[PDB]
Amino acid sequence: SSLPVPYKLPVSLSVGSCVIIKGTPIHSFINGPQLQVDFYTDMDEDSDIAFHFNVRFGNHVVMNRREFGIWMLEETTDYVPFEDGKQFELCIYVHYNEYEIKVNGIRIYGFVHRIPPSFVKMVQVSRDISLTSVCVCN
Amino acid sequence: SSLPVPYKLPVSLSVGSCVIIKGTPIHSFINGPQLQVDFYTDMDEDSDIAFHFNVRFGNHVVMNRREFGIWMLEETTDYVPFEDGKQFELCIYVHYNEYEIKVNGIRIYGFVHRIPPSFVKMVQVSRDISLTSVCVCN
Ligand SMILES: OC[C@H]1O[C@@H](O[C@H]2[C@H](O)[C@@H](O)[C@H](O)O[C@@H]2CO)[C@H](O)[C@@H](O)[C@H]1O
Ligand SMILES: OC[C@H]1O[C@@H](O[C@H]2[C@H](O)[C@@H](O)[C@H](O)O[C@@H]2CO)[C@H](O)[C@@H](O)[C@H]1O
Repeated sequence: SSLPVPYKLPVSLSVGSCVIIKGTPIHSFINGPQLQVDFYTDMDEDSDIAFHFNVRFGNHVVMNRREFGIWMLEETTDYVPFEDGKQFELCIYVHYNEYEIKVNGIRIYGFVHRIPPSFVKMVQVSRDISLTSVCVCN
Repeated sequence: SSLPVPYKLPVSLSVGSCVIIKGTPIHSFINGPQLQVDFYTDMDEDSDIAFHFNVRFGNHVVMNRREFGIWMLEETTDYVPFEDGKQFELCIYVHYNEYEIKVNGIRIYGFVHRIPPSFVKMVQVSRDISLTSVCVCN
């Protein structure tokens, strides 16, 4: 891996920001690897989470937020167009109303803001991947 | 312009970070356009500057830092491989000892750190350009 995992990146996000994560699962899909991305409101990992994204590769995605320390109503999709063994590109685009999530150029979900994305101060990329690059673009 | 100018971007920089700025001068070179990039230590524009970069297109580049509110010893180079009228790509790579400055893929300078780049909290892109994108990569 080019970057350490878990990777904690201090960020400032605004409408129009894009978070681009490139990496490779470290296990084949029959071994149940996961990839997790958390949009934290502080560097402290017990702070609130505006957007939590966990992919069980070959299975499904779970998304949520944590508000006042409490996990809210979980959202899911079974659309996980990742390829076994290959590098992926995960793009999270900050729109005025939602985070748009794209996997290898394919839009899979739009997670609507329940707090403004300007409250996000750290992005954590974790679990069973090797990281090639993380970019934040405007 | 896709982004407002002056563009003030809150950033966190570490060794291995790359700041990629894409834009176009808004005047032809005979009209003396400039492009300026400041690596500020705070959002306040009177805070100290770890790295100041000002290109007089078709002319030369001036670089400096501002410490305790005082401009230090100015550095210059006449290597300014920008093209009149065209989009440029300006890459600033944070190495352990220096910022490496590339213009359209060409390394033109290495400005050595006099404070650690982790002290940079805002990047300001200013003067006579239209901005297409600013990316911070690791
Ligand atoms: O919702 C994401 C969030 O939930 C926790 O796991 C849930 C689990 O998804 C649910 O099926 C079960 O009923 O309650 C669990 C709460 O412990 C995770 O622990 C957390 O990491 C998040 O992934
Ligand atoms: O060194 C960059 C810094 O200097 C100021 O301009 C200098 C100028 O470059 C120098 O030739 C003259 O002798 O002193 C000036 C100080 O006022 C700029 O004002 C500042 O914006 C920076 O560009």
